[PDB]
Amino acid sequence: VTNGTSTANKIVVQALTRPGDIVLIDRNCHKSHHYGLVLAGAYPMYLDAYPLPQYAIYGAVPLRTIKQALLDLEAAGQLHRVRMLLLTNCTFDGVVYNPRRVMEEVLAIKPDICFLWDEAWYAFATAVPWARQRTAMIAAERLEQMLSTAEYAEEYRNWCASMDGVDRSEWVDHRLLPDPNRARVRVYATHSTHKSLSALRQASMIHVRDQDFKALTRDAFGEAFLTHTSTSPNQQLLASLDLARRQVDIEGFELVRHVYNMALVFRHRVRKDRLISKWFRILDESDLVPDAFRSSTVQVRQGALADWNEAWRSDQFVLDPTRLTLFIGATGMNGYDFREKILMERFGIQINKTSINSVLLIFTIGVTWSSVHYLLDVLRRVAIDLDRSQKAASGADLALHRRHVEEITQDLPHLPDFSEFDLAFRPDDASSFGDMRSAFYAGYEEADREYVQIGLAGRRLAEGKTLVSTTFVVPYPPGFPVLVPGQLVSKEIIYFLAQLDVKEIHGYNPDLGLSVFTQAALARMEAARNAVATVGAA
Amino acid sequence: TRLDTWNLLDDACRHLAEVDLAGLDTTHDVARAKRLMDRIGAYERYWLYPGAQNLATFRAHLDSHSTVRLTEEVSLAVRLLSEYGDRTVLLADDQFELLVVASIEDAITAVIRHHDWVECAEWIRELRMDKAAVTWNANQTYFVTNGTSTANKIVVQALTRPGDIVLIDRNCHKSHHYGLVLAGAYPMYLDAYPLPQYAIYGAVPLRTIKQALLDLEAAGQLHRVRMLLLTNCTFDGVVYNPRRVMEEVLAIKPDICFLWDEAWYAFATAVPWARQRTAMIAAERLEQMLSTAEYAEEYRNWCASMDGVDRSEWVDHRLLPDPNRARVRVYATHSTHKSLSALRQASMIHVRDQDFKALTRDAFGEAFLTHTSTSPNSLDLARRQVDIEGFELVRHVYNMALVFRHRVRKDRLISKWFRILDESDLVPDAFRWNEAWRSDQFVLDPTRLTLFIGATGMNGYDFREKILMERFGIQINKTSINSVLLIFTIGVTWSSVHYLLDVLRRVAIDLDRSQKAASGADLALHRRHVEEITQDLPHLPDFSEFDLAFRPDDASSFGDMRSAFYAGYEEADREYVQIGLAGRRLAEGKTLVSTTFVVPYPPGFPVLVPGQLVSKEIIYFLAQLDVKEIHGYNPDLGLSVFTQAALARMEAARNAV
Amino acid sequence: TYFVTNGTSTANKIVVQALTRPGDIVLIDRNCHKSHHYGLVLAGAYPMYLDAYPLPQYAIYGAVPLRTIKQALLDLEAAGQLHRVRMLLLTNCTFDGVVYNPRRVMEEVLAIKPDICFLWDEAWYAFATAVPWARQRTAMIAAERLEQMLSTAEYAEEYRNWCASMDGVDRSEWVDHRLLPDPNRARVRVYATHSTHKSLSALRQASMIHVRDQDFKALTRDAFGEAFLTHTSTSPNQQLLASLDLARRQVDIEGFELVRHVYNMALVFRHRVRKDRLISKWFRILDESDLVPDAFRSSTVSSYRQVRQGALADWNEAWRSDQFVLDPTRLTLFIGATGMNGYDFREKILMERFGIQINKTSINSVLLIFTIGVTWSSVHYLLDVLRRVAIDLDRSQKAASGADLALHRRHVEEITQDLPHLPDFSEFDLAFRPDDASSFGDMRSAFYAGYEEADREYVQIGLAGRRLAEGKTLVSTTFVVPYPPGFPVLVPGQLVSKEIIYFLAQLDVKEIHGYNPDLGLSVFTQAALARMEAARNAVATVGAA
Repeated sequence: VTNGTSTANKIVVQALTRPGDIVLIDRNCHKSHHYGLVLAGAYPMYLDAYPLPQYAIYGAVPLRTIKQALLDLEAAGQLHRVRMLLLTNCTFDGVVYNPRRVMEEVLAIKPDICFLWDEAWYAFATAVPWARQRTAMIAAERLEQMLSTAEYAEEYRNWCASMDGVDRSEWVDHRLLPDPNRARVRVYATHSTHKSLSALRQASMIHVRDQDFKALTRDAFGEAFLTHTSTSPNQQLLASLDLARRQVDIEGFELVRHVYNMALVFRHRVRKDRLISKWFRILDESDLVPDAFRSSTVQVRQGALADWNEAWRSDQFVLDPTRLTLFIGATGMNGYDFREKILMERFGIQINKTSINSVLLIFTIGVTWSSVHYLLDVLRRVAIDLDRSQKAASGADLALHRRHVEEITQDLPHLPDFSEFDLAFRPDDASSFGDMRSAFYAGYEEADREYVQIGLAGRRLAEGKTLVSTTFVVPYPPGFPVLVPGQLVSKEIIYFLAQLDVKEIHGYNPDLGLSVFTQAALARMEAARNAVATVGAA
Repeated sequence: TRLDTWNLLDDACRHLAEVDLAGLDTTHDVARAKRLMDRIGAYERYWLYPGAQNLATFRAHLDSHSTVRLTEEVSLAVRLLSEYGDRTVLLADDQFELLVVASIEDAITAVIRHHDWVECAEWIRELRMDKAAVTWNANQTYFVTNGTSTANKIVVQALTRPGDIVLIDRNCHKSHHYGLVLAGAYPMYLDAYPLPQYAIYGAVPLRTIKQALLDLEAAGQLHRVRMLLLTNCTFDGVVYNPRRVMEEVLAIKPDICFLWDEAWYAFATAVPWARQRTAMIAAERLEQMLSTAEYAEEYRNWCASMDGVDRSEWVDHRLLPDPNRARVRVYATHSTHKSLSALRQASMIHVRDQDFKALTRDAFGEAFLTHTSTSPNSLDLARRQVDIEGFELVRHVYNMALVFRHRVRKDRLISKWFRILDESDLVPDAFRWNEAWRSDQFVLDPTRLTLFIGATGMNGYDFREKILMERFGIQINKTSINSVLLIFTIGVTWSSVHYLLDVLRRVAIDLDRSQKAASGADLALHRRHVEEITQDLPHLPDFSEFDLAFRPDDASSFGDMRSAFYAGYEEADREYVQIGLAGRRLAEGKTLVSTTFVVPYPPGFPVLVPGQLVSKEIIYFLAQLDVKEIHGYNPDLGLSVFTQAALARMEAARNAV
Repeated sequence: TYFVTNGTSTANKIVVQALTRPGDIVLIDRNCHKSHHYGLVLAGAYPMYLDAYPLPQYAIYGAVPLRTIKQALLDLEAAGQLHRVRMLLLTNCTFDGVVYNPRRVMEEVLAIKPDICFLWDEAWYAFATAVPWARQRTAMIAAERLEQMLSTAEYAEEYRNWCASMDGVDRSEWVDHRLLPDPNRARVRVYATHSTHKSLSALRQASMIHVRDQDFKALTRDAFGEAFLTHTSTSPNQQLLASLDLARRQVDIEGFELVRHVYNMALVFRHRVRKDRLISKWFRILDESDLVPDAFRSSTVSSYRQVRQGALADWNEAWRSDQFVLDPTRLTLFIGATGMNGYDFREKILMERFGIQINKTSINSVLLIFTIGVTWSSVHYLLDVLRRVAIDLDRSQKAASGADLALHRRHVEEITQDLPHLPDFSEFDLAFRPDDASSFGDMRSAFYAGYEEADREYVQIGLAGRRLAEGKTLVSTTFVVPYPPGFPVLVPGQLVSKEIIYFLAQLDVKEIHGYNPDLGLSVFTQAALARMEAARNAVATVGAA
């Protein structure tokens, strides 16, 4: 695909989904994903990541949640609709999903679902040993091999005997194995081939591993590929290019490996340097993955080959070695300020994300031993000056410093979990998926929209006149849509929104208000939906 | 997993307390919690902290709603199980704690001490740039981008010129033999002392070097000799003492150049005694030594006795270099640590040469052009080395190699059938701590460990393939008739060491069980298997003289290896003879001469070289060698040997002048 | 195709060792990069040096005319030595930017020597994938077209009629005829070694040895693999490198966009440097009318009256049929009108490293190499530099009225109107020619014999002329590689003919490779040459006694 990664997602989504399907999409995923779901009419069921309040960031979505949501739709009898599980193989923070488990257990419930993995962030997995396993195409290969073996058929027989007499509603409490006969591995993935940012930022690939592609989806996939990218004489790229055993890049193997050994050297120095480690720390699976999701329990940098391998094989969540979250909370300085002033000169490492008390270091092919040594120099200078100003501290300066540390460490604000869709837009009132497309288009009716000040919105909730957002809201710090068309603005989301002083939030403006539905418009839309749900059923 | 069901029960009890404080119907969360305890209790009896008694007490608490009690107790229990487990080393019963269990051996999953007990052993317990160039040296450096073969070729071309004789270790690296082919120098092959017990070569004893120099002296070809080429820290791991060899050799030829291939001695830096052994430190000490007037007096005192004996008898004396004529022109090469990467780009050429500038600088810069791109040379090669030094991987793997051999010795199970050959075995007595590494010719590098396996009765290829099917990282790269060579490298990790120790323990267990099962003749057969490889082996084949077609003079042993190599390209002049026919053809009295190098998978050492006569011992060795991955020999087409017509032609042609 | 991790000269050494053994003659374009000559020292083959057609008005060397190659083969054929000839090493897309027509070169060479191997250094011809008609002049496409042609029956009939046309012509006169390779004997054994795009960048990493060899699987597979491991490593993953990547390596699709962008930037630069009248007043970009003598092309601009602008592709037949054409991404810029020397201009006026390059500075010209980093910004920057130079030259012309017109005329005439001779290859000394009639040299023996510190002596360049007139002939012991030519003007054992000493005497640069004005030109002592000639005579006797 000669266009940016979001075009590959558009292609596969349009090739697999039809309007009125349910797509289980993680809410943390970038706004471009949700906009694509608005297109094609798909109804998203939002899956909510486990929170990390102490960093005010989100992790992955536990497989527990994915199973529970699928089972919940199964109890509603709606499950037949479910056509996709859109996840991101590597989270922006770095949390790497273990795909083989996320697909075994999901295919236990829905034997014919399609998986889409956005792997744009998991770029260097081919350098890191034991990382390629957690990709979508290697997970799909291993799962397809497993499903073919007779030994697996015996394992599944014994597993069914183990679950025999367990109520299907209780499947969330037990691991699941995908029935070999019904389970159909239909995995997809998308990434960027080292695309140049700002200019010619078009590099992308669609990796397809789909047993039914040739029968059910070849035509739709080709048509979507032409629709998204304009038809041209050079149509070879869409149909029959099949470059699975092509585009060998031995030099690119040496470049990804140079960048991985660069990340290793940085991560080692930042820990062993006695100045830096006094104030700085790099977060680890012990810090960024709650231990409920890591069966393995009690040096990784030195050696660690064949001991820490198990964590990659069996854990739910691990850190990508190149997505280094630098904790700065002990510096008593907020991430936005630290990035803005200390790191203003910038360098090959992107440092493109800033949480309240941490900054995310993203190594890229533009790295060298001099970018590593520059960043380490910067860190060491900050450490030296913090030591100086700590030694100069009076008791009042000690109170100042310690509270500057406390305010970014102890009482951090609650992370707004997804509120359920408004009734006017849930097609089935028993289930939490929503007609987010119709809420998107219904939001442009300038007579149905209304503006309410954030301060007013809490009062309105107390009054009982429910608030429903007409539009996406995508604040910069989390970098994903906290609100979507037709989502109820629950009290916690109002309280979260109220703290942000950035006027420039996407989809919202504090000088103007929340773009919410008028009450009469909501009543009318609810009545219309109930009329449709009547005429459509009797 | 146990910890996963315990975390699910912790969740269930937390939500039980949530609902109870909310006042909704807890019967759903009560039912979930009861099912969770029922599932957990099927196996929780096999652990210590949250034993079946604590399950029973949580159940008792559960029957009464008691939500507050269990949303604290269960979460505290799971926090302890996560953070500590049974510490809150675990024993079993048919700092310490004792899992008293009637159902012994079910609780192998608990982790352990403790009717054959064979099954228990299997499950558990019985099993298992100015900043970067300041340190290593300051005198000289010359980074080579194509690896250590290329550094060898660069230095060879810089020094040796066509018509020069070089003394070269018979089993040095193939790149050396090819460098001599390329330069057109005549090798005189110094032959290393054998270990017939093990079918490995050790090293060239200094007496052989002095003998070759004095043979050249009698011949009158000594002036021709140009350089001495020896592989310090040979693949077997025997280590040359450079100071003694350089000191004695400079007595006979005060202007010979030394090239030390140290590419296998990567861990000299790791340990200080090894650092003394390095060629550069010996060159420094020798150069300082020669300046001192105290040494001038020592030399005068030595010469005042040595003028009573002839030069031909110097082989038995301890010689000393004449400080008025000795010129220390020593060189060295050191491969850097590269893991895969398809480059092997890094290399080094150290140079401590008093006359380099005057004579070899021009030809050294040209050798660089011929084999390398001079203009880029090399900061990249050096900057990462200081970071690897910052890691201290060499010190780490040296430490874990010592711990490995300690465990292999101390442990009674492994020691029964395995051992690590030491200086007592690999260094014959005739050549035999901080001072000892200074005081004798040969020592062993601790990181290149020969595992003796003779008690197993399996040859090294069979052992490697049968046992070490998967080697996480031990870099085993050689197999002998009764031993295998473990090359510790920066890559190897602690879990690779523990994997290898586990495999050794398991093989010891299998051999122990087989010994118990075996009786009479079958047991005798195992004894025979150990006896046949260990007790008797054919002696390593001696290097045979270069053919008279190639020896520039018939008195001396050096030969025109270049002409033999390139003359072997004429297909009409050299047939291929199968080695089973070779012995019969030799019995017919036809000569046999090899046209090609014969280099097996074990790096470097060529069995045959161009123009060397085939001899019965070499035929036997070639037949016996297990591995068939050999360069320059074809297992089915046979051995490429010169025609008698070609040999007669070249003999007659060289006879003229 | 095989991926060599260690640059282009490594690939050349690999193929030379795979194909040549000591004492084989190789025909080699003399002006090729010095690293090619050291490879022939190492391989022990004898070079027969082919000398390019001179362009003295630019002090540039062109390609080797194909008639030179036919004559050089038929010289050895008359000597009876031709059996030795093993290779024809030529550099496609020579640094100056002249581009060979490999198809015709192979056809006519295989007419004379039906089993020769060809090596093409294509490291300069990187952007031929962009240019719409340049691909056909790559060695690996010319070899495909030639192998197809050699297969057809129609070609067998054409050759029958061609040999009937030549019937009764002496083999010595085939230099004057257009030949065709006998489809029964000629065998396409072409090799090409091109640098990677990463290597094109100043850091040099990686290369590819393209192979189109009929007799690889039989005659050369083993030697090729052996030499591959000899020149890289004998370690795991070298074998993986030894694996082919011909139907693989489609990742260049992203690469193709970049090479086409670079080509479009080159076209834009050429059109804006020709149209813009400030720049065009002084600056010019040499074309096939300037850098290729008319004798080597049939396309003549003036002869066809219905002329076209030529920015557009109205000259597609030149690529197909001419001997020599210019790579459009290697643009020579003529600064003769300005009056500044090329080195002075490059070093002072621009110092442009943002995109493009000036690897070579000619006496009156500077070569512009469009690399993969060029962007619209880079070409507009370079054009702005040219424009400012033109404006200040116009200013100096206005001021030039007051007695400085003669200084401007003097500078211009001195650099462009007046030119020095370009020294063509002399001949090897008798001491180092194995056959006294032929011209190929035992250059390896001269290279090693040159290290005998008792056989070398130094002579000052001021004395060399009188030494030569005295009959005390001069023979160089080493390479000499002056910076401006960029190739060895002397090699071990080459006679320093009067024109070559006259060339060296002009150079101000003291740091020339292989030579030092403060010591002298290293030459063989007379007694050493006499001894070497006597040794050669002894060899020529015992080889026939």
